[PDB]
Amino acid sequence: KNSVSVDLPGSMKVLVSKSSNADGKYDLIATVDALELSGTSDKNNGSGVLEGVKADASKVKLTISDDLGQTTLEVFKSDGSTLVSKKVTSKDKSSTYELFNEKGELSAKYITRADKSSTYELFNEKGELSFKYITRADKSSTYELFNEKGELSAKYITRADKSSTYELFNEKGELSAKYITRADGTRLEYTGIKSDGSGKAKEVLKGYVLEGTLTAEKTTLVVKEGTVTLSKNISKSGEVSVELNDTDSSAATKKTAAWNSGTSTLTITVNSKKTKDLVFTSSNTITVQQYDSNGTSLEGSAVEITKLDEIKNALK
Amino acid sequence: KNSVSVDLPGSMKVLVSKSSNADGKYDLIATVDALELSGTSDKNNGSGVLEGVKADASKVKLTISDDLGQTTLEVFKSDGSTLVSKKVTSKDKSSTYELFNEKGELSAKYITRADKSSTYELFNEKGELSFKYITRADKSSTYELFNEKGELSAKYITRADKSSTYELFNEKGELSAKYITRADGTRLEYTGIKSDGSGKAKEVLKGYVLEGTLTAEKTTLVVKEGTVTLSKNISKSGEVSVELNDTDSSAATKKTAAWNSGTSTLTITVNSKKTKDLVFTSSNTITVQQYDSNGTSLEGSAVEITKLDEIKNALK
Repeated sequence: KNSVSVDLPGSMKVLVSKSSNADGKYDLIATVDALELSGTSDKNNGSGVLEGVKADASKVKLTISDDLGQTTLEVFKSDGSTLVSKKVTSKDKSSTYELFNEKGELSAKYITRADKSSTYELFNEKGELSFKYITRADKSSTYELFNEKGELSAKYITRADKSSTYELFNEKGELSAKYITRADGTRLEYTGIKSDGSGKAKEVLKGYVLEGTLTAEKTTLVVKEGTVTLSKNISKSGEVSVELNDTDSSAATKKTAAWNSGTSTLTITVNSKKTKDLVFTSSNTITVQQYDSNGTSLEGSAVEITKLDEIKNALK
Repeated sequence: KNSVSVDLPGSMKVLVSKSSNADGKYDLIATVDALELSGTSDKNNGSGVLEGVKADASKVKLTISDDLGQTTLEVFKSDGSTLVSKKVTSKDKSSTYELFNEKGELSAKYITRADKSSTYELFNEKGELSFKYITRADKSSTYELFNEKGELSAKYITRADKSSTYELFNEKGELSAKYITRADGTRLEYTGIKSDGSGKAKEVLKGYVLEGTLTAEKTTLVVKEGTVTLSKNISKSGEVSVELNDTDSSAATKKTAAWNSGTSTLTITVNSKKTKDLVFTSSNTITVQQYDSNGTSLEGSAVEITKLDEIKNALK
């Protein structure tokens, strides 16, 4: 009887007999699940086919490749044809796992790649994808809900940075709404999104919200006070730029502004003097600081804005 | 320009003038998104109705009850009657939030209670529930997926201790499969579940698996060695108990056993001597420890079983 043993992909062990049988082949034994499997092989390395029959007549089949590079574990009904499950594991620790219904067709499928990223897919009665979960190397997680046409109904994404994205889709599976919650709890909300990617935009900050529009390229959020319009643009990416336009025609009172991307600061000028800096911080806040009477140096300290009225006051 | 701030349920604030008007009424100002609402009231306490119209002609209405006990915030389309959103909040910290699609019909409903027990519901075009998310006070999360017709097809529960339950339901709404993953990664798997609650059971432990049956009253997992049958029962209510029968008729060799539910221990006897204790531990492991030749005291130390063959050896 007793000889040596061999580790296999998927945390299984096979015992391989010393000495050959009547065909010059080696006996193989492995206990997998609650079942002792047995087989014979050409080789003495632990590769080959082992089989067993469970108490309920299910047929089990473990196939170990010649180089020990992979294992396939199949469970069939009495038939020996219709699958119950199928697990293919690589020496990577990478693996596929398929679960079948009593028709012998795919109910669910789990994949994990070498880099630790994985998919779970749940199929329905119609052999159609109902839900899907995807994990990537960047430690993001995606949850996808499908309608009875296999189009997206909803999608939820969580990221490493602690932010999330929740997407809702219309009857045709086109994106209709998108809600982005930043790590800090501030939000960008897009609604009424059309087939060209245009829509309504809202940014939810601490103490106030900005509203505006979405287009293919950018998000433009707008604050208006009298003749002055302030626009905060947020890139197709995630980049902030800011501009100001004043329809005031009098050179004594007309506001203009310069944007400095490097410092995230809009500097307002009136009548050839700088009047204030608006800083758009990495904390998703806005600060305001006034210049001195020469429009030369900054005066006092920057003040954090806490409501929309204060932005408007700064634009007067 | 001479008001007081009044804090309102749903984390809002309202400004009230303490000076009357051409009706004996007071002025109300509040900001919701980037919209200034206004209204007037009999009362000077911050209660009443505030309204506003957005740039896109959306109608906004804030209703504050007389005792400041409840706020209702409604957003309507330009027609002033089809709902875009509706948020009802009580001072009890409880809230309901309803979101409607471009259509004007209920898309999503979010209910929060005082303890943070909250329910999120997502509806399809047919007015039917597609998905539900329920969090409780105990830190547990439930995810419910519904079919076309809007009845449960899959349910995923996560508890505080990192354990989970995953349930799959058939076309008829009946539970067909159920997978319990314990905090420590051991699993109970129930498959082919019939209309009477009976089915196939598998317990997946560290290093081995046990199989058996599910009936309405219990799960019975069995290991057989020679004439000996060991049965691990897991009751409807989750209580583990253990039994052994030996068909051997000789007093010299027949195993009998006693189960002590207080110590989670099966003591085996042969020929009037205790031979070993099998402990079924809180970590979902089995240990084995032999008695001395008197059957009086345990010898050595308890040994953790790691493979099915070791259970069978203990039964020899």
